[PDB]
Order: sequence, then C-alpha cells, then structure tokens
Amino acid sequence: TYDCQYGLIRRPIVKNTASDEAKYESSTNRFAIIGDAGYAAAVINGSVYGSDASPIAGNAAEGRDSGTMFRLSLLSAPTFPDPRTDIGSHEFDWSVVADATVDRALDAAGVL
Amino acid sequence: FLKPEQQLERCRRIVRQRVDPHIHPSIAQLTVESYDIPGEPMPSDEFFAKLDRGDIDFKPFMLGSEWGTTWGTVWFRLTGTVPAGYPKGKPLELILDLGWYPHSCGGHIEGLVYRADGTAIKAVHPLNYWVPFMDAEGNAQVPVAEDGSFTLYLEAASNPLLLGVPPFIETELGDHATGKPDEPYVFKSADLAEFDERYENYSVDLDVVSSLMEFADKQSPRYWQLAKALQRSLNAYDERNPESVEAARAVLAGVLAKPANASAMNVSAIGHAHIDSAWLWPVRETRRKVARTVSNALALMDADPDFKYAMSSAQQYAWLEEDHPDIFKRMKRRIEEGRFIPVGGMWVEADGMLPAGESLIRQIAYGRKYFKEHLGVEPKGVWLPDSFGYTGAWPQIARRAGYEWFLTQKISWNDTTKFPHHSFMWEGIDGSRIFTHFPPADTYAAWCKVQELDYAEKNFQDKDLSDRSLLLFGFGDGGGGPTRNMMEHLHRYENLEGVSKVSIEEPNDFFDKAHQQLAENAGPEMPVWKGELYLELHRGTLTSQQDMKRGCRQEESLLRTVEYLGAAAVLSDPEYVYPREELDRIWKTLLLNQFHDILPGSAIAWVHREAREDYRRDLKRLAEIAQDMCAVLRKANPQADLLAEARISQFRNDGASWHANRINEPTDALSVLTQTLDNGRVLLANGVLSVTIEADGTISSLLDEEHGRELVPAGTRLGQYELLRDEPAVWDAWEIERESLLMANAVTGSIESVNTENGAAQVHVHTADGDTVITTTITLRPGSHTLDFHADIDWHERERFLKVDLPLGIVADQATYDCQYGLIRRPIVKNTASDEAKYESSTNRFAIIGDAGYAAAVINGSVYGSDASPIAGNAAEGRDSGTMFRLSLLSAPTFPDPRTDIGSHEFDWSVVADATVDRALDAAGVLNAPVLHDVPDITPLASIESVNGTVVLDWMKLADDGSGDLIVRAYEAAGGQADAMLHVCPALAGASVHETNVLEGDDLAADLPVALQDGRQNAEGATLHFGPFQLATLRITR
Amino acid sequence: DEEHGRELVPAGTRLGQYELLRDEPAVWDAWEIERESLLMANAVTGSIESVNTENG
Amino acid sequence: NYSVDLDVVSSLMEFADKQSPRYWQLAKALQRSLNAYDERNPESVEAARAVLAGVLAKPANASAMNVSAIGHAHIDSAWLWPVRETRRKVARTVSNALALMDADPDFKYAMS
Amino acid sequence: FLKPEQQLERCRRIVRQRVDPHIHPSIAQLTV
Ligand SMILES: [Zn+2]
Ligand SMILES: [Zn+2]
Repeated sequence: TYDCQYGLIRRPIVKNTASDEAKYESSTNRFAIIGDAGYAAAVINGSVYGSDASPIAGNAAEGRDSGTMFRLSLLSAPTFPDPRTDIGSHEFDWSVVADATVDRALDAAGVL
Repeated sequence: FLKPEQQLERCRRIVRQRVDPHIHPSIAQLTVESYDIPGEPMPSDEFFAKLDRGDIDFKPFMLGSEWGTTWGTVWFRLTGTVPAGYPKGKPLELILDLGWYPHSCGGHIEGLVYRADGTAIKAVHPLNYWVPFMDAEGNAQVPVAEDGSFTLYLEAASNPLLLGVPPFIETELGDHATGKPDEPYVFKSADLAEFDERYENYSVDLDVVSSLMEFADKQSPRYWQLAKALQRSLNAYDERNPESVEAARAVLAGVLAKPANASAMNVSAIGHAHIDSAWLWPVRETRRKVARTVSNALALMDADPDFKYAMSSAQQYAWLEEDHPDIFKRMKRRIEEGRFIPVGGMWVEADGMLPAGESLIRQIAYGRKYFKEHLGVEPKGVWLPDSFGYTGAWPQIARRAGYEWFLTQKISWNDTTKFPHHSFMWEGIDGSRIFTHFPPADTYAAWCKVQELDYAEKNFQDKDLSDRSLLLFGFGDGGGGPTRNMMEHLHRYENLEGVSKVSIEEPNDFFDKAHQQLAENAGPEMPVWKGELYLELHRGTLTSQQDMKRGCRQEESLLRTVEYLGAAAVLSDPEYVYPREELDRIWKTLLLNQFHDILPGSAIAWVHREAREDYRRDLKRLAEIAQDMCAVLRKANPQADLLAEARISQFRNDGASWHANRINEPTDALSVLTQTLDNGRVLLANGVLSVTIEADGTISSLLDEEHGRELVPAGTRLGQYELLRDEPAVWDAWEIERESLLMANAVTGSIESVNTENGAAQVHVHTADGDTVITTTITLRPGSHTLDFHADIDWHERERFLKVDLPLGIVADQATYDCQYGLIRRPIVKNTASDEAKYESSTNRFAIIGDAGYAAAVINGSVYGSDASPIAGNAAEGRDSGTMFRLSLLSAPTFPDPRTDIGSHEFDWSVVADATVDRALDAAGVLNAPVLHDVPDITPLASIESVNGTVVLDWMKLADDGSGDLIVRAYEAAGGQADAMLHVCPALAGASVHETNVLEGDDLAADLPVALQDGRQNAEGATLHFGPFQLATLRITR
Repeated sequence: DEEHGRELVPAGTRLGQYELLRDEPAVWDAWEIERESLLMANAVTGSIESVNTENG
Repeated sequence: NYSVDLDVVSSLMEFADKQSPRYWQLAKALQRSLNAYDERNPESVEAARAVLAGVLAKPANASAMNVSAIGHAHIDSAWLWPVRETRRKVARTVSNALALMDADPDFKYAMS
Repeated sequence: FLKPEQQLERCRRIVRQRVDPHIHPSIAQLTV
C-alpha cells in the first residue's frame, strides 16, 4: 500500500505475469506500508519518490526466514540532456515505523 | 518441373491402395459361435467354470451379422486350422474386426481374447485389432494339434457411443442396461494372416516423409530434397514384384538418416493410457477397461524392447489384482525390472478444488500404503494430468508428504489467457515450492505425429531457459494405450532433421534432468508462480449434480466427528475396539466418489445413481457408529451430564473449540421482537440487528446497531432469486457461459407466516414459477450477529440456472474466500480480460468482503459456486454502492444425464454482519457440524491456545497402526504469524509430543519449517510457532 | 520489537545497505531505468566512526 | 572480434523464425553477453565473448547448401569516368587485394 | 519476461557507441 495524492493505492509485490513485472519501479508519496493480517511496518521518506518491492524467499536449511525487499531510489547519473547530472551534494531523510497502521504512518509522514 | 503436391497425392493413394493391403494378408478364415449375456457381465472365472463343466451352448454365428445389445456381453468361440506347413518365416498374427467405427476410439465396442485355460492374450480396439498367434519358428500362444486345429475365446463388450461426431446430443442409453439392440454392430471379419514387416516399414517411412513435407518450410532445400526422394521411391516401387519394396526403401534411406538440428528440443516419451474411473460408463465397465489396457501394454512389451509404460491409480491396481491374478502377476514381473512404472501414489485422480484437505491427505496416504505393500514402489511426483483446477494448498501438502514434482496438462484448456510457463516453481499460499511441468503437446494421449511434435516445440513457453519436455503418448480417457505403430514412428523420430529428439525415458529421470538444467541456466531468474492454478473452463462443475457436493461435505463433516469420538473412547476404555477395517472401507468408498468426473457431476445417470446410494448408505452407517461411540463414552463417564442435542465444531470461538454444545443454549438476550408494518412488511429486531422484510419476501434493510451500518444498499433486494438461461454450445453439464449472465429473470414470492418458536423470529416465504416451488425460512435469533436462511426447492426446470442475490453495501476491490487450509483472494473489480475469466469461482464454507474498517461474511452449508461484482451508485437516485455477491444453487443440464437434479433439494446459508476471520470460522464450523444425541460433555483430548494469531486444530485421530498414539493436525488460519500453546486432557499426563509429516512417517524435508522448535518435548505446555498457513502435524505418545 | 516479539529484519539480510546499479539504457537516457540495470547490483561497504547521545 | 560476433548474432536473430528454440537461445545469449560487457574494464571484452561462444559453435543443418566464395571486384572499363581514371582504379583495387592477401591467409581473389 | 527487440536495440546502441570506438584508438596526429 503506497500513499496516493488523496488516498491510498495498492501495487503487487508478487509478480506472476508479465504485466505485473512491468510495474517494477513505482512511485511512493511520503510513505509506504507493508503488512500481513496482524502486523504491519511502514517506510517514511522525506523527498524520495521512486521505489520497488520484491519477495524474499526463505530457506530453513540456511536460516533466512522470509519477507519483502523494499528499496528506495536515491540518485542517478544520466548523460544525454544534461552531461553532468546531479553532480554535487544531496541530503536525504527516511524512517522505519515498526508497529504501523494507516494513522500512525500519516502522523510520521506529516511530521517529517 | 517437379510438383510436390502431386507427389503427396500419389503417395497417399499408393499407401492406401497398394501397400497397406499387403500387410496382414489373410491365409485362413475362422468359424464363429456366439453366446449372449443381455444383463450384467459374467466374471471370466464363472464363465470358464461353467464352460468346462458344460452349461454353454455357443449357437452358430455367420460373419456379417449383428450381435450385441445395448450394454450386454457376447462370448465368441473362434475355431480355426492352419494350412499345411505354412509358418515359413512369418509371425502369423490374427486379425479380428468387430465393426469398428473408423473415426473414433475407446467410446464403443471392444473385447478381450482368452486361451481355453482362462488367461488373457490381448484386447482388440478400433485401431488395435491384431492378436499374436505364433512365431516364425512356430511357437504358438495356444495349444495347436497335429491336425493344426485351435480354439480361442473372445469376450466382446457392446457399449454405446455417447460422443458422436455431432457432439452433446441427448440420449436415454445411459442407465439400467435394457437388453435390446439399440444400435447393433456387424462382425464381418475374423481371419488368420501372416505379418510382413517389410511393408509396414515402407508404410511408416512413406508416412513420415509425407508428414515431414507438410511442415518443411517451402523454399527450403529440405522440402525439395524430401519431394525428390518421395518421387523416386514411389517410382521404384512395383506391386507386381514383391521384393522391390526393399529397393524403394533404399531411396528414402538418404533423407531419413539426416541428424537433428543442434537447437532442437530434447523430448522424453513415456507410454500412457488415461482411464476415467466412471465417465460415460459404469465402474463395472471401468474394471474391464483396465484389464484390457494392461493386456495391451503387456503384449506391447513382449513385442518390443525399449518401450515403457506408466500407470497411475491405486484403485485400478486393486481391481485388477482382485479380478485377474495372472495379469497382475505378469505386470508385477514387468514392474520388478523397471519397465512398468507406477506413478501418482493416490487412491484415484481426484479433483483439485472441491475435496477438503483431509480428503487429499487420505488419498495420498491410502495410495502410498497400497503402492508400498503391494508393488514395492514409492512415487516421487504427483500425477494428475486431467483435473478442473487446483486449490493452491496443493504445493505444501505435496511437499510435506514427500513428493518432489507435479504434472498437469488441463490448464491448456483456458478460455482467455495463456499460462506464462510450462516448467516452473509452483508456490502455494504458504511459501512451499514444488517443480511443476505442463506437457507442451497439450494432451495426455499423443498419436506420435510430426504435427504434434512441431506444435509442442513451437508452443513451449520456456525456450530461453530450457529445452526439455515430456511426451505422453497413447490412447486415453477410456483405455486403449500405445500401439505398435506409435512405437515404430517414435523409433524414426530419434534423430531426424526437422523434428525434435525423442527418447523413451522414465518420468523420474526426465524431471531430474529438466530441473537440473533449469536450475543451472536460470539461477536467480527462475520461473515462479504463486497462488492457485485456476482453470478458465468448466465453471458449471461447481453446481452440477448438487447431491455429490452435498454428500461429500456431509460425509467429511461426519467422519471428523466419528474419528474424534473413536480417539476419545479408546483413551477412555481399554476394552473398546476401534472399528478400523470398516472405517477404511468407508474412506475408500468416499475417495473413489471424489474422482475428476464424479464429484464435478459430469457423468451419466448410472454413475450418479450409484454414488447417491453409496452416500446414503455410508452416512447412515457413520451416524450409527457415532451413536455407538457416544454410548461407550457415556458408559465410561458417569460424572458428565448428558446433552439431548449437541454438536462438536472444531474452532468454536471463545476458547471452547472441541467442546460439544447444544443447538439451543440459554442466553441473557430477550426474545426477538416482531412487528407487521403498514403494507404487509415485517420488522425483526433483536438487540444487535434490525431486519426489514418486504411483501415480496426480500430483505430491504439490514441495519447493524452499535456501528450504524446499513448492510443492504438502497435500491437492492437481499434474498432475491434469479433464473438464468443456460444453453451452452459445448459441454452442457460442464459449462456455464458469459451469455447466461445478463439474461437473468427475478422470481417473485410472498410472505405467508411469522412465528416465534424459542424466542427466535421466523418468517416463511413461498416463491413459485410453475412446477418449481421454493419455500424459504428466514430466522433471527436472540443476541446473534447472524441472519439465517433455509430453503426447500422442488427443481422441475430445463436448461435454467438458479442463483440468489446477496447485496452487501461494502466497496471492496478483492474478496477473500476460504481455501482448503487457509484463505484465497480473488478480484471483485475486473479491469482486464484475464480478470473477467474468473467470473465464477469456488467458495469453501464461507466468503468475506470487507473494507478498511468493516467486513461482512456469507456462510453456506453445501454450496460451492459463487460470483462477485461491483454495484455502482448514483446519488441522484439513492442507490449507494457495494458488492453484489451471488451463490449458485441449481442447474438443469441435459447431455450426460437427460433429467439432472429433478426433485427435492435443501439449502442453508447465513449472513454475518460484523465479521472477522475468526467469527467466520466459527459460523462456518457450527453450520457444518453434524448433530448427535446423548453426548457427554467431556473435556477435549487436546487443545491449541493462540497467544496471538488464529490457529485451528483441524483434526484429531488415532495413528494408522496399533500403537495407540494421537495424531493432531493444525494450521494457521488468519494468514500472519501466530504463537500457540498445546494443552492435553488429564489422561495424557506425562505424554510426549513430536512433529511428523502428513503421513506420520517422522521423516520430513529440511527446507520446510517445523513450527515445533526444540523437537521432542512434553505434550502439556508445548510451544508452537506458525507462519502464514503453516499446517503443522503432531504425534502424541502416551 | 518488544511487546510483540517480532524480528523486523530477516536473517541473512542487512537493513540500510547501499546498492549501485549500472544504468546505461539504449534509449532515453535520462528518462529510463531498465530491467537489466537490476541484477547488476554492487553493494557498497562502510564502517562505524562515532556513537553519541545528544538529547537522550 | 566482439563487434563481428555481436553483428552476426543480431543479424541471425532477424531470420531465425520466431517461436523456434534457436531464436530464444540467441536472444538469451545476446542479453547475457551485453550484461557481461563493461566499458570501464577493458579485459571484460573477453568475458562477454565467452557468452556468445556457445551459440556460435553450433554446426550447420544437414540440408544446408554448400557455398563457394571467391573474392571479386568488378571494374567497368569506362562508365561514369574516363579510361584514364579506370587505370588508376585498377591499380588501387590490385593494391587492396595484395594487402588483404598479406593480412590474411585462406583468402583468394579473381580478376578478369 | 524477455523482450528480444529490446535486446536488439540495446545491441545496436552498444556496438555503435561503446565497442567500435575502441577499435583503432588514435595515438598520434599527422602533419599534412
Ligand atoms: Zn479424465
Ligand atoms: Zn558492369
């Protein structure tokens, strides 16, 4: 569940078909929430917009349990229109909220 | 100057007229005598006993006459004599034509051949009607005298063709064999002939060359080289000179010795013959079909090395072992040397969606036990080629039983979408992965043609990561099997240009090699599909023959109680004996009734009549056994108080799961008020619900107190019946189609009476159509969050479909249905064409529809099919919004059963207002538990207490041996992580607990999680940790 | 997380780790990130320098 | 060598009968080779060449034609230029042929 | 999951821009 302009949007984490795999880099507006039936955690960001989510499959014969790999896009270095793009100093802020609901995520996103 | 099409036409004419006749040239004609059995068939043992003592007349028969009744049997005595000193270097086969319809197979007449001793030789089939008689050296199958005279027996089954070339035509020839010649067949041919292999080799060579020419890319050198070779070979063949057939063969040798392309696929071929347990014929014919198929396979093994054959169902093995011990002995000898492969390890090939999880586990357990104790083989894969979809809990059950791969080909029948993979990891709703392969040939019965190989090679969806696929070749769905011609073509296909590389291989080896190649090439990018395997076809199978689903669910719900009571009684009385053998028999009967054509309800009236009788008998017996166990428990527990009427419902809320509780228990809530409004409307109101019933018997307002929610959108009626026009173009019983929706007709009723029996408001409604009467009872109980509906229907329709509408007033994008061992989610909003294909899904005992902060559930008694759609509002009219959820009740198909479900039916369902997962589990469990009498309210044997999460203790039983240990099966229901505590009864003090697999074998895979950390412990106070849909299995030792 | 017992980081994974991808698209350089850029990740390693407590 | 290998693979992909295993094997090899090539590291050009080696070592089909190739350079005696330019063209062409013979064995050239 | 046309476009761009220049890299300039 990502934050929309005036609500929430939902995007697949498990990508079974080719249409799902096309949405491998979506937009997040000030926060995202990932939760099972009885527990959720949220990622809050300051001025980041791009992100992606993937599944982490476990293996009890190694100790890796399971989960979701969520990654935030910070910087890129393109070349064509601007030959020296984003060369210099940048500041970023984000946070992880442990026992998160919609309200708590709204609080964290608004305060930051 | 060279015209390839002319060469192809000339080749076809020459093969049909000048080459094929020289294969099997007749040298003698047999005398035929007949004996008719218009009724049920006589077993071969009894027939041969009577025959050797007399009692058989064998009236003379003349070739060209008609013999059979509708389902009767005819025994033919065939007498002959070989000419003087004839077998000069030829195998000397035997040709028997029974009047086969050419353009079909396995849907009509067949038969076996026997030696006067009473042992079978080989069956005769529409494309397989040769029987080995002697050899070139002169060794025969039957006693031949100095005169040269010999006799054989032929048991011919005369079965009607229920699938003509115009398909799906109504017929009355599908029950109670009558004894009249409804469609007689002529014999017309019985000869003794020699078998010239040179002409068959030339025929196969010509056929292969001509068929290769039809896919050989005109304007390529291969095409024109093949055309030139064909023309030269046809020129070189003279029918006047017999030996020239070899010279012509020397012309096609050049183009048939060219190796395969370096990028061609590697095809593994295994002989197969699917047999349906009961579909368009009774089971008593299925046994004969199995015997004939095994006879054909054994004969083919005798006639050809390098040929292997796979057989699947354990019930068919048991039938064959009981009926034909000699065939069983020969098959066992072939098995021991690795040429006859048993696959599957299940009792039958059951449906994937409808049966409960315990049904699947018991199928696996009984099949594996039979395979281990009767064949000495342990299968490593699940073999279910034909099934109308798979539940999604299959991967975990298969992984926790010891299987390593899965096989299926039904998903290729999809209406709309193409499944993205043929070789992949199928991952369940929990996380367990299994290796699944879909044969790209799109069939389980291939005829070994170049067309099939080419189609399979260009249909494969994993050309970038793998080059291995499995081919299943033979005749299927009614028996038959591979023939000699199929193997003679496959021998050519081994290394041939323009064709894949074919090799006869055991399926275990193929799966090992394919998985190794996929894992080596892919690495991180390995194909994975998570969820269920939904089939976009045959959506009407969830409603057809409602008695089947009714009986299946009722028998499972009663078996659970009976097994729990037996376990409780054994631990309470050392002098009580558990009825193991009778319960095994009942379980096996139920598992047989769970087959891919019986449970869906797509067979003839005979099969379903037999199944209904089985259900009635076994349900009565199980009720009696439960009463016996209750009497024993009462006699051994004088301290407990009796309960006049009570139910035992697994996962009852409020920490009282396996306790037995009354149907009507005292409550603090007052009696439910009733009131009649101005224009015949009724207003029911307990403390928590406010129901308004209009003059038409429909709920117009379901208001929830303490939340303010209106559960029925304005402008919609809850509880309204709809009639659809269901006249499909194909597969009448199987299919409900898109066009049937949008031709709905609402059926109107009226209120007749209002009553208050035990403080519960009860409203009676009658709805009519004309010979179709529905009586509905609407019930509201004191203090209950639920509203109940009961229905008695007299179905007398034809090609109509019945639904009931349940508007809910909640805007949701997806709906949560109950899976076998968890939950599944399906879209309500259908944006794309793939979504619209899932317009009729399955619900197992309940469904939940909820927004962020409010949910409502629909509970059903024995209904399986349902659909959900959005209701878009309009503030300029007053219609608010919501979800239209409809349950499928009855249908009236015509093709296999001309009078389907005509009669009386009972239905039960309920609506739960403020519903969560737990509350829905309670409602579903209580509505499905059976009702007993005089039940002591003893403390439960074992208990699961969830600190956090929702964990359901689904099953308790005794171990499948004489140990006396208690087997417990539990799973996580909510879908998140759960922590739980284990408690036991006072009898189980000092008992140990440890984890096993679903078959109690104590050996479990290292990849799978355990959920019982620290291992063997004490049963009282054990700590459990479930992941999402974990499905733990525990063994408790006294 | 206390009072729930949940471990929010799966075993075998590191939270807060930086990844560098090779982004050399064929078309629309500034506009595009492509599939092949993923699966060419290189983790970047650091070290701890100081621990402080300013306002608790 | 890498340029010629890439050109051959890509051009083979344009006539390789989509829906055939050869087409998809060539596509996978091309993708892997392009992933393996880093311009920052000069030596990686060899590693990429090791990915296209598998699909370029497959033998020809048994029904393929046998083509005999001979080097040729047609020269018109006088067409769009005077003969005095044709003499210089002949000298230049023979120079090119001799240089190519010096730079490569197994090469032959025909002149008329 | 694999798009051959994208691979062909990417190959053309890489050959034109990142591989061909490294053939014959200039080391000196001539006076004319
Ligand atoms: Zn079938
Ligand atoms: Zn010219």
